[PDB]
Amino acid sequence: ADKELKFLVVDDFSTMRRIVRNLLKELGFNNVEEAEDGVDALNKLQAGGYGFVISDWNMPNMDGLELLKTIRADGAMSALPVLMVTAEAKKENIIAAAQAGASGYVVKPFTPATLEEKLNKIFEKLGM
Amino acid sequence: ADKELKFLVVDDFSTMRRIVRNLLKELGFNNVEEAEDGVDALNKLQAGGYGFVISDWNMPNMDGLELLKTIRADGAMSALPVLMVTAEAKKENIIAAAQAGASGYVVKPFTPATLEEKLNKIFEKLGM
Ligand code: BEF
Ligand code: BEF
Ligand code: BEF
Ligand code: BEF
Ligand SMILES: [Mn+2]
Ligand SMILES: [Mn+2]
Ligand SMILES: [Mn+2]
Ligand SMILES: [Mn+2]
Ligand SMILES: [Mn+2]
Ligand SMILES: [Mn+2]
Repeated sequence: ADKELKFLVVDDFSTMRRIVRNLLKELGFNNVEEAEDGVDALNKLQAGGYGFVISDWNMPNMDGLELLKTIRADGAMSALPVLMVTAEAKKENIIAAAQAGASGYVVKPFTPATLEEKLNKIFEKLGM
Repeated sequence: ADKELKFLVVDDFSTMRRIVRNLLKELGFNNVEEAEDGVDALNKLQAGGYGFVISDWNMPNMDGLELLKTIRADGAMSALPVLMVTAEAKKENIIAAAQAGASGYVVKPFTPATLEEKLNKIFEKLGM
């Protein structure tokens, strides 16, 4: 994918955002911003420019499933890639996320290799 | 749901197809056919008339994940309900099926109540 692709990294814990930002850097993507919840994330997205969202699920103010659904229903950003990265691993919840339009799903804790594979699967599926 | 709804039950072992067939009858669905692999299944699905697929994962010729992907990518049956019923219980398998478009996912062994619950969950989601 284009290395200038602008990522939004969403999680309510700095440590988790830090992990994903560093990994993205390793993969050659330095155009990365952070958000600490779904509202913060929507505020940044509507400022424009973003080409990929990586999001946690359990967060205050607006959780990640709501964020995903909000993105998917919004005609301005309905096709924005959204990769869920979350400790949530219950079968019904994994299905709920896919059905809400998740581009991919990663369970914490995850390895660098897993994140890289998940991103590339999405890049390819979407021809990026 | 409509008791005439036609089901296709896909598994490479007769015993499991037999379990599902009998459960569906108990629930009032007698319009039920069987297939022994993904290819057998697609042959029947393309004969037309099916309203619901219940499918195993591990099968020769074409496995259930390939079967699901094929169904979902096909213009003529892309929204066909597909309930996975499989011994594959790893989260990475569940994710792969969910992301591929599974309507639901039940892990073997399963009780009659679980199958009924998950079928009804799919009926409600699709307004059937
Ligand atoms: F972490 Be961001 F700046 F809200
Ligand atoms: F808080 Be997340 F869902 F891991
Ligand atoms: F088992 Be089926 F009839 F192919
Ligand atoms: F063989 Be199946 F996936 F249970
Ligand atoms: Mn913190
Ligand atoms: Mn969280
Ligand atoms: Mn479930
Ligand atoms: Mn047999
Ligand atoms: Mn038909
Ligand atoms: Mn099998």
